[PDB]
Amino acid sequence: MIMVSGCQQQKEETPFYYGTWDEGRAPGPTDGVKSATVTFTEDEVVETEVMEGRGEVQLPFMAYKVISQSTDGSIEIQYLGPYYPLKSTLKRGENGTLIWEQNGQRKTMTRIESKTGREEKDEKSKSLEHHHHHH
Repeated sequence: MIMVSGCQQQKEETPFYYGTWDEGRAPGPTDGVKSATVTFTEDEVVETEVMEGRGEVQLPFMAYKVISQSTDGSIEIQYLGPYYPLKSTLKRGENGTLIWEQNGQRKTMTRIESKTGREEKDEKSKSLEHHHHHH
């Protein structure tokens, strides 16, 4: 018998960075939210942190521009807003993850399974905050 080979290529776009990623590490102080998820939108990035008693809370969306890009390898982007001059690096990871590098820190993000062919709208919440989950 034989194993039927086949690979082809997708003409439909598949951006490896697009989606929702889990930053579900260990929590911190009052401003150290239990978990976080990052949502990548069209030209804006939306951060979400899951707060005890509040649930998922979406932060003010940050605009980004693509400086350099690959079809599937690494991506170089720069933010817009109060934190615009600091660019970030993105790379593909193992299993199906995204490697987010910022400030010299290397973060491995896992992709959550959602929007699998279903409209999922963002939420808008204005929070007066200075929360900083950090190492």
